[PDB]
Amino acid sequence: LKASSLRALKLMDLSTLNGDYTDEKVIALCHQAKTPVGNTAAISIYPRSIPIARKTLKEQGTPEIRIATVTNFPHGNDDIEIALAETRAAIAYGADEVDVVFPYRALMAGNEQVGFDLVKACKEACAAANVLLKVIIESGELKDEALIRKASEISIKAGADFIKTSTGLVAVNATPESARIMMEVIRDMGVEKSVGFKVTGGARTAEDAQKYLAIADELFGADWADARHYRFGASGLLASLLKALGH
Repeated sequence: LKASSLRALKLMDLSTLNGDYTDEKVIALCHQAKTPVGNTAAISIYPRSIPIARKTLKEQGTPEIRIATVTNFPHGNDDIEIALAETRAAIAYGADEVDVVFPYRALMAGNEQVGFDLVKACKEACAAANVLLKVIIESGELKDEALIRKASEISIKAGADFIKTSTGLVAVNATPESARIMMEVIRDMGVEKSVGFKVTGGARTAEDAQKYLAIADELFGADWADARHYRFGASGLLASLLKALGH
């Protein structure tokens, strides 16, 4: 459990504990991402915090901690022009990665096309700027397995570089079942090289983190879940991992 905890830590998109948004808490988050045993994969912050976070990470000598942010968030509304404007602003602020919320309510009402179009539009903006696009399908609101598969397939076909379970701001975030469903879609469509998976929530403990990673190890190589293909979107999980590692 020390190997999986160190592994999970190096795959963490770290965010602040109680959704704090101040400059100091963002600065502190940057310090928190440089752990005693290694750096998290990224930090997750709102777009306006990107310039100060980028300054902070460089000054601590950790340019490899990626800066991830969110757009169309957390609502997942179905207005493409708004999602696209927010994504272009996230890019312009300096994001390394943009997590866009899929219009899951529209999909639930039978409008698959707007989710395809919105993801495609944001992917094209991100790809031209060498920015990775994660797509939050909000599996905890879709609830139905076939809807989770559907949102995953649409996002992948539209160009998602990652599919991400959840915003973290609804009642149900990631579960082991939705994680398996989403990773099964990646396998069944044959896109394991181009599409990663991100669990947001769900994992509270080091033991949780181990179990989530084992699903990826079962479906793909034990080598598949590197930073390009696997992330934990978490906050309190970092403390549990560090304690498992003796810190």
